[PDB]
Amino acid sequence: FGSACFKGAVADKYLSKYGESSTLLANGKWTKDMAKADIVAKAVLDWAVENGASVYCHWFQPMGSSGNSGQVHQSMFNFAEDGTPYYSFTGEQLLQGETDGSSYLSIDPYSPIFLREDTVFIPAAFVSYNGDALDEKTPLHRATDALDKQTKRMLKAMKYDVGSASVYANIGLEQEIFLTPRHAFYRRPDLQFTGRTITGKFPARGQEGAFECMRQIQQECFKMGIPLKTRHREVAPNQYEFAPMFGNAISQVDQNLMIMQVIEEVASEHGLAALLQEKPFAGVNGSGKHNNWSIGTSDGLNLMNPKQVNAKTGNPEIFPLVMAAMVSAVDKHGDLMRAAIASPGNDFRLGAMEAPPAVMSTYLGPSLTEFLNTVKNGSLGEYAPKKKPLEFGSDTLPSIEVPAEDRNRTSPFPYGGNRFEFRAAGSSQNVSLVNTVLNTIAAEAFKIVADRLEAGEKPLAIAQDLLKTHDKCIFNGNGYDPAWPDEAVKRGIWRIDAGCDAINELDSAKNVTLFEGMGIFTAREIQARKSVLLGHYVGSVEMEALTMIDMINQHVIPSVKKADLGNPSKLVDAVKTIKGAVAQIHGTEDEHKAATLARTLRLTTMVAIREIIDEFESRCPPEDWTLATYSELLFF
Amino acid sequence: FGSACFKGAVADKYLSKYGESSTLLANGKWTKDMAKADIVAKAVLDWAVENGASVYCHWFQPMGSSGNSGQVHQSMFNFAEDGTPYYSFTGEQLLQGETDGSSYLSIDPYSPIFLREDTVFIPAAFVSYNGDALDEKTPLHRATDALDKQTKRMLKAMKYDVGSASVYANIGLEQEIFLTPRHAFYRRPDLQFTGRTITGKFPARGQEGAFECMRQIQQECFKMGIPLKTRHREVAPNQYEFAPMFGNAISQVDQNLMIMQVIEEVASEHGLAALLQEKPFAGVNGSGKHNNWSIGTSDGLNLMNPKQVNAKTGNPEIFPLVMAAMVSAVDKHGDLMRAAIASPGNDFRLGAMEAPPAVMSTYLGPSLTEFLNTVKNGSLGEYAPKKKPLEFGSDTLPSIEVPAEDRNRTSPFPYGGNRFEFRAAGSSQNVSLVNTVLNTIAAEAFKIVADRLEAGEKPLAIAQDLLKTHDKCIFNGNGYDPAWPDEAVKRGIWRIDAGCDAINELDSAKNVTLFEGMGIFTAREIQARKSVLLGHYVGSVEMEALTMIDMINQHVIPSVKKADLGNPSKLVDAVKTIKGAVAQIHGTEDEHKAATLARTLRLTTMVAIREIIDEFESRCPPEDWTLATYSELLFF
Amino acid sequence: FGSACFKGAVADKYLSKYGESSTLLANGKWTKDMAKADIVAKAVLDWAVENGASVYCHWFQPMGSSGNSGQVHQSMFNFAEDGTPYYSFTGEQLLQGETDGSSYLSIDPYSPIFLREDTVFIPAAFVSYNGDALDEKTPLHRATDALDKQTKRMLKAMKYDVGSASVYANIGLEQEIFLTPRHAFYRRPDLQFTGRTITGKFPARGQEGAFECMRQIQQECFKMGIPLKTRHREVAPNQYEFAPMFGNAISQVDQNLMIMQVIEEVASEHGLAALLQEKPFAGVNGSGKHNNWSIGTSDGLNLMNPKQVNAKTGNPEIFPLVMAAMVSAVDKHGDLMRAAIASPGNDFRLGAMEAPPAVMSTYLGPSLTEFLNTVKNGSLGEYAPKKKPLEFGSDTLPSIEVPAEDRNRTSPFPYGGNRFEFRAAGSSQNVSLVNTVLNTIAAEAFKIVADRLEAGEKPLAIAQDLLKTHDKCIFNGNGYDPAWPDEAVKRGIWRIDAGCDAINELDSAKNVTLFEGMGIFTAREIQARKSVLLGHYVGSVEMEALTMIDMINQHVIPSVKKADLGNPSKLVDAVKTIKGAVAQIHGTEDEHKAATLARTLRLTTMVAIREIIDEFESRCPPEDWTLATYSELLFF
Repeated sequence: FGSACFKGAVADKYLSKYGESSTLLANGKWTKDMAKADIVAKAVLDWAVENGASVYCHWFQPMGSSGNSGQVHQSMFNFAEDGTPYYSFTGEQLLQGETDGSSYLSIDPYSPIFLREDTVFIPAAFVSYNGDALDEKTPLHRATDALDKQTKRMLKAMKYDVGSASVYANIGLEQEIFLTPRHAFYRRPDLQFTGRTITGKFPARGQEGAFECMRQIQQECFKMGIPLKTRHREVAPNQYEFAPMFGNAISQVDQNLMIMQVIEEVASEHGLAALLQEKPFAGVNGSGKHNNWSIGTSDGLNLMNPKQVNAKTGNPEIFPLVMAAMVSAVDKHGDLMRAAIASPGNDFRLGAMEAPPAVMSTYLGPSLTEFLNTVKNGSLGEYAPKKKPLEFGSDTLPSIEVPAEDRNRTSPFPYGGNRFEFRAAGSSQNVSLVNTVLNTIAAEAFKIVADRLEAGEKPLAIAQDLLKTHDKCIFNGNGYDPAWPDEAVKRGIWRIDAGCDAINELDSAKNVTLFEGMGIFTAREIQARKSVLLGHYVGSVEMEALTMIDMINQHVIPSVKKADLGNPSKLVDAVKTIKGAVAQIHGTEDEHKAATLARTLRLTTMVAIREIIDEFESRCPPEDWTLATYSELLFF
Repeated sequence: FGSACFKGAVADKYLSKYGESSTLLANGKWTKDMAKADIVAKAVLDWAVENGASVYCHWFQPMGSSGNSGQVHQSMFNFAEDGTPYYSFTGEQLLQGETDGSSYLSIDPYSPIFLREDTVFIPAAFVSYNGDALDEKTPLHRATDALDKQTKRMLKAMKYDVGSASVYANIGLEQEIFLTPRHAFYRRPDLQFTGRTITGKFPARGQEGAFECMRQIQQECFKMGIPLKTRHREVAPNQYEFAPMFGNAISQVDQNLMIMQVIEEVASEHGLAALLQEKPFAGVNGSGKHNNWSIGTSDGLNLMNPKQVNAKTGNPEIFPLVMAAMVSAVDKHGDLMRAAIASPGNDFRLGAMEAPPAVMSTYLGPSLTEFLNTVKNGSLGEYAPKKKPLEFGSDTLPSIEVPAEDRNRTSPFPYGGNRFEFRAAGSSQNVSLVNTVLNTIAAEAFKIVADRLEAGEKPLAIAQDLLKTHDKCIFNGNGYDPAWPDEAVKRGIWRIDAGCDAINELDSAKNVTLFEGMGIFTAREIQARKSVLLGHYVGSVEMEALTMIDMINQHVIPSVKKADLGNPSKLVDAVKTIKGAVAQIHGTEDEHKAATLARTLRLTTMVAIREIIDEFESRCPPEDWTLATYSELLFF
Repeated sequence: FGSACFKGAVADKYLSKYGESSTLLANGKWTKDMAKADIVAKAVLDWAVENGASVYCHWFQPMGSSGNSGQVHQSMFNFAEDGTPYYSFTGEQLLQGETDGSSYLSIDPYSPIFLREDTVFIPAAFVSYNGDALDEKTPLHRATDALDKQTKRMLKAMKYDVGSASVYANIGLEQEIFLTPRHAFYRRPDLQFTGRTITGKFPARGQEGAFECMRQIQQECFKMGIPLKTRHREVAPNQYEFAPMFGNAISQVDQNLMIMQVIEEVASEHGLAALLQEKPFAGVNGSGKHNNWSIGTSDGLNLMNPKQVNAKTGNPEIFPLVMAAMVSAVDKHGDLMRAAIASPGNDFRLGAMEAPPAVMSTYLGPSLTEFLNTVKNGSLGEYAPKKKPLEFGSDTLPSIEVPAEDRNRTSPFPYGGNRFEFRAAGSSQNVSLVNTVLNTIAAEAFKIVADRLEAGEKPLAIAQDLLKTHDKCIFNGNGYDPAWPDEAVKRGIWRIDAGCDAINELDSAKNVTLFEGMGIFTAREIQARKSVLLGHYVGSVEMEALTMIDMINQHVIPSVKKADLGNPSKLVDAVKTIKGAVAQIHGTEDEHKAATLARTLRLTTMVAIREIIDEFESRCPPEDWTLATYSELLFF
């Protein structure tokens, strides 16, 4: 409906009062202007006051804030000498904010100013006083700008003009959320403090208003201006996927963050809880958040649509080259993608059956694979996944046409026909970093191909050179095969089984040269980003450890003693071990070393402790088990 | 009413807006057409939008999905550049779906597109990318098509033309459901995870809104477009039978599946739970799902009605031959019928008092039996069950006329006067496989008789030959006699006491030659079907075993310790035994071997453990018995 | 709205009935007049009677009453000989009250007569029969009068006339409140009796209608006419900050007190509890109450705005001189400021990460620091914090302008651009004392500079002399550095780590000479004030100790015995130790000695006992821990 999103027709409704329109809001040049800034400030002031809002808060995502997004509130109504609440909202209040960098928010014109409860949320980019990007919005803006400029350069170098069209990253975010009875949520300290179950015995081994909740979500998103296309269940119990369609990544990351938020408070309203962690329950499918990422222009041109590219430009060579470019990007910076997804929860999703393993190998599909191979051999045609017939052996049943591309779900970066469905991204972790890294690697590849074009090299020769350089990362087989990681390592594809090592790869020489090359970060900027990510991971692991300490000391040991399930001295020794592990975590200074110790702890010591707790729970009566068991959380 | 079923008059209401009618929807040829496909897509879009629906999901039944039916949701309203939810639903969205075959859904035009909540459910057939039938809808379609073509061939070979009339399987599905207090359902993990009580002491040994619930069922089915004829109680406590009348098996299997579903969520709404398992409670009558199966043409001709056949065709010879053919089918493939019913729960229903034993012997009734015997002797007349008088010895009490056929309830395949009431089919198991096997065996016999007719053989001689070949399977006596199985074995009738062996009989040489002969399956197709069925059975037994482990360790052992009912070391030994049995189950590779071990475990070791649990429960106070006992589940 | 505040337009509404207006109420001269007193008495009588009020209570803040404000109720309706409730409210009832000084309230014309429930609260000043100021309102009035007269004198001595304009202290009071479930509040005796948790294990170590509640606060302040500008969450869980804008300190202290009250009852009726203590929870951010203090005239001139001062006066020298004045004040009486904030709860906030440490060092900001240094060197210009550009490296993100002043949050007395955001003030403690000390030190500095001006000394020379005398207290670096306190001590800046010693510094020779010099207190007055403050602190510590005794004897020891967490003899010894400590507290006569013993007890022995209790709680099951743990209070 747009009633709670100052964009498009709703924005124009009040911009026309001052002779303006949503066209001014779309480009974002109004922030540079002075009079337009005050005009839109007055317009949003009205929009809020008859929407039932009185406070405007600048909105931002702090570095490594997976939950999830901070804000600073300010009253937009003042009191004069008479002492009356008269509404007054100027452009300076709209654009500039206040928030400490810590060991002056500025608005994001490309994100829609939206509204919740009685407060208008104004998305903004967060930096330090020095000027360092201390958020995720500014890196994404820099990455998108570099992507746009490099794409324009490479298109112009091959005799194609986009005019004033703006290139960006069109992304859909298939956000998956677990829903749990809030009564059970309050009985699980780990979910309260970490968001994912650090322990709990799954029933039957493990080798397998609720409707009101997402209908309220849908009606909210309607009134919220959010085109939430499809919400539907998933394989895991009470796991619901919301899949808004593609849009500018700058706006879409904020859309995803605010969707996560509104889902959290709606579940709280419905007597439920929205578990956003990547793997909130061990033994079930991980709550992945696929990022359908693609290159999209303002006028709707998509670089993953060869037919659309041929129609709009007339040069068939665009689609293969850029593909190899992205292929090269993966083969150049797959670790960075593994770095992007490296989040506390996501380390429990990589390598499982639901999510692809830690091998960052792209999947172009079979037919596209031999098309690119033929291009590499010196034979460029036109990729066209012609649909083959499919009959069911029954005349009553219709004969359908299905794409020859036998689609794959085992790849971290598969090409889903018309876009890259990067499925490695995690639900809790905001995809902002993922889009930054994807945009910067695409920009690097486009810059390389554009430089080669400007040197006079034929686009063909660039295609063969890049393909023979980076065809190793292309994979089409079953990625879930246990014999795949070592084969990929032999091929040379990026594969980091460790999230700690993945993050530590961020400050590598190649990655740093990339970041200053595209202007995404400085050495200090990338070092601070890596430090923040490592600290976030180690702190999340430490809080999981402390919550486990609290559970054994508070729940598991008392339950064992009450039910007389044997000597709990093993659990006491486990508490000693975990406390010592936290001691070494806090006693080491190297951030990567601390993260490595934390990850080893999480994947080995607390895993064994969790197995011990599950063994003790299986023999524990339901009344004695104070902690809410997986049956109550999942099956309700 | 049809308000939630896009069929008949309701479908015509919106097809007339585009100049069409329900006649287009009936035949199913609209899917082949393009313009008609888009027209019906727009019509169903409108139907849903004022029905209060916004999402369309393709609907299918996976291989061996007894619960029960998967679906994929997609939004039928899109957003343009302005960003408004405008409804747009095309034919391609209507026909094609997305779902992984796994180690491209297509609509079922012969199944009515219906609607639940705010989502329109579109029944569809599920295959693999290769083309293999990975569902139950496609095999049933193939079986029905083979049945129709063979019936047309054999009718034409004896000088009878059906014109454009379509032959199919008219089936009624007497679906029986147990209703339990959902409060007690939550206290029985076996019902939560397996649907049937793996343990629990029945009171008194065993040798013997609720009305709001099925009135809501009835009003739903009215608004849902399902002609649910009769719902009524049964012998067992809270066991309700719903008996929709006969219809095309293609539609009726989906009807039964969605009836199972809607009953489940209605019982959940009413604070109850709908146990659909075959034998949810040991010691009471099993919840069977009789399949009233018959051969029916489009114009209403029924092959089990000799009088109707004589009236419509004028040749009395049709009814005996086909009957003999059907008899031959049983005598040729009774094991396959035993294979069809072979489901996890159904192994607790065969051989009991409520359901017929594991001897797949047909029952034609006495008078029809000697009629067919006389035909076999070379004397064909006209079968006519004349109704004999029945007086009660009182002039006040009316004298009635009752058929001379003393009907039988002890047979798995009795001829209920005008149809085959195959009572061996189970409630939880979808009858789709049962209809596939019945249709394919009927088609095989029909092809045999048609080939004999085309060779010039008189239909008489075929009748005597087939009757003298396959009269052994005919049985009229009491099937519940303990001396019946060995007598049937001596006769040569098919009898598989083991569901595992019944399923393993699917890939037999005769059965495989049948399946490619009628085109129902390929060798790979039938092998995959048998593999899936065996895996489903062994997995259900494995989860019953794991639930037993959790019950003993979590409920039975703590209750014994609390109430001081003696040493529970026997229960610990039982846990060790059942865990070891699961270990051998997971340690063997032969699927039939795994299924045989699982069945032996379930019928012997788990039964002994259940007897031990019942002994411990009889001496356990109700407050100490955490598990809800049969008294609470049945008598409420 | 002002409906519950007899001020401004609402007051004029009924003053016009007698030919008066809110101008009469503003100056406060009406109390001196007789007829005007009766007129306003009748006006407020009406205002109350149709607001639904029948009782008027004189309102005052007793010495050291942090909660919070006493009142005396009296009926304003009488009964004549007929016996009818006729409303009669005279000026004598309005002005004079009754309340014992103890070992004759008079109205505060500069505070708005306001209304709550069915009682009109009339703010008033509380003294003794002798005439000694036994409240905080009268000291604040004296301090403001001295500030105004000295400011007028020093402005006139440098050729600037303010006419009839009145100078005062414009303050904002960022009051922070913790919100706790009242169910948990009733389970924490320490919160009931002391307002802050004396014990309780914080989850995860510690190294990190609710919306209806503050919306009701906001609508109350509207209908009450309190311009509560911004209410918003804070870093700590359920910590809400309310930040009314600047106003006359005399009125604003009453505003803060009544806001505290109304928040308390609103939380109470919301099923919650408003913890106003400075550090209600150890391990989280302290609930500070920042006092944004500045010098403001009646006509709106602010002494902290150099541009406004230059515009209104034309003499740039005003802003630097006065600044040095306040700087001198701090360097002269920082201990007094440390004395002002010295409250029972506030001793748990100084030295932590959230609040600045015990070093009372002002922060003028870097650029202002070198501006004042250059002035001290003999070079006076015009301070102007030019805003430097700030770009995010992205053309999409706007380029903003941010002041060159890198703002600091680690200082107790930072100059927040246009005011002094004295953050050391505590939430529970009323800022009345803080404003008294700030006003009197400002008045002393202004009197000194005015005397030097009247002696003929150039304002410049006074600037250099004062700056070279008192530049040591100026600090711009990180105040949270552990190496800062000793550096400040070597510099000579005031630093009192002990609240007891801070209060004992009140009766120092310099402080006493200040207090009679500005007329704020006499020797008896200041001695009584120090005695009351020390007694308040020691009594709060004593009741915390007694509550601790009750917690161990009533909760901790029984919980340990029930859960069998080892020998509780350590807790018995702790009870003996704390009882003995209270014994020495009650056995000593020197008030400062008693306060020092109390502070030592609270910071060492009670802290160790709290650590022991937290250790026992970590191993105690939640059901055994009768006391509500931090998880329940904070996360709800």
